[PDB]
Amino acid sequence: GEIAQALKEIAKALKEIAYALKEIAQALK
Amino acid sequence: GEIAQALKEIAKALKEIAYALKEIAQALKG
Amino acid sequence: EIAQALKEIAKALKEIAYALKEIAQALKG
Amino acid sequence: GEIAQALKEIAKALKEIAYALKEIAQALKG
Amino acid sequence: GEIAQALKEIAKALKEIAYALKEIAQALK
Repeated sequence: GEIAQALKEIAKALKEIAYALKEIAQALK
Repeated sequence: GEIAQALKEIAKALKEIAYALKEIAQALKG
Repeated sequence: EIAQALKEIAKALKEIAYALKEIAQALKG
Repeated sequence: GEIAQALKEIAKALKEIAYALKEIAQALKG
Repeated sequence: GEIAQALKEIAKALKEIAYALKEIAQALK
């Protein structure tokens, strides 16, 4: 239902956050 | 209901955090 | 308890999103 | 100026993250 | 289960954001 849908969007968001942070780490290194 | 709504707003917040962090990465790379 | 917790976490994350947008602006710049 | 702003916003962000994490810890213990 | 999992990954994400921002502050100083 609506909880499962919410959690799918949270998973998507978190994948992009992980990627963004990898690029920030690279820049700083 | 309340849990579904809370989690939808958390998803929205996290998408804006993803965007913010992509702009920070770009800024730091020049 | 979990409904309340999740509402506070949503609020917190909206403030964090705003803070990070201002940090991005400063760093651009 | 830009460096002062960056540092002020980083301090704010870190305080909100500390609070967020306290709520997550409590939720998971609940 | 799925809400607990989501919250664990959000906690991880936020710890990495905190670390990234501390390194940015240090760089700027």
